[PDB]
Amino acid sequence: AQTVPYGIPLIKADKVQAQGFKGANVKVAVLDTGIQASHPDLNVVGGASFVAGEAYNTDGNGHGTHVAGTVAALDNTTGVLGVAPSVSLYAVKVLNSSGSGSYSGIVSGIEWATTNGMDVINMSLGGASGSTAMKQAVDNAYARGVVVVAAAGNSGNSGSTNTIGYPAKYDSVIAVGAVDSNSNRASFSSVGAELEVMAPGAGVYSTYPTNTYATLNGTXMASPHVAGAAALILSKHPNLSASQVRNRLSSTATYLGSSFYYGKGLINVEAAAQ
Ligand code: NA
Ligand code: NA
Repeated sequence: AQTVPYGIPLIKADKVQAQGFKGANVKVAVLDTGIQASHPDLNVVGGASFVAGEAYNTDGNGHGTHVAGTVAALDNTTGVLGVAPSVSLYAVKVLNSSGSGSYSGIVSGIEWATTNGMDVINMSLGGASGSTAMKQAVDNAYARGVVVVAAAGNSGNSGSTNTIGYPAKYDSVIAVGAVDSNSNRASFSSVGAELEVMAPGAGVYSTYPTNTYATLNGTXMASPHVAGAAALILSKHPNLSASQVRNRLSSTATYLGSSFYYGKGLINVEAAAQ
């Protein structure tokens, strides 16, 4: 009765989970539209909301619940299966139900996660511009040992135009692009010198508000695969620093083409967690 989304075997997360590593006791904060904590296939440990009028454990949009399920949907006999099903999941609401948020709200979410000892921060969000405060927040989180992952953007490519959004563009953040079930680059995936790795992003089935499951497209779907991957590497090698985990993901990636379009390639967690 439990469906395994194609992205799990494509990045070889199933090979690592089989070895017995599932992200147990790794703290992952999902900075998004919140998470439907009551969903039967998700276990939210805690969180915070920096959005006015909405608690952190409700998701009036669906995006956050979907992103969270890709990272951590519970390994059981129902729903879907996450990349790191045993992770301690934290919902940090920085985007409202319409899917938008302020720089200050996001920055607060990053500081909260840094302050509260998160091991991995997933940001399936981005803007055309950044800000000094946002740059300072991600650099600090990274310098403090947190693996920071963000969706590269859904602006495709305009010739040689760099379309990578913020915060993925900052060098302390891993910019994740998207591929489909055939390992081909999705048309919407942003391109640029900053693109770092690729992960499943087209046709991703995951948990969705009001106890159900849905399919969405976006680099937003790709990002959690990498945040989940970092969690598996950390559960297997708890001694690694944020830099080492990051370097393992990019160095062992499967080459797919030019770095402007694919970065270093598709992540291979089995190889990265060696
Ligand atoms: Na499940
Ligand atoms: Na980056």
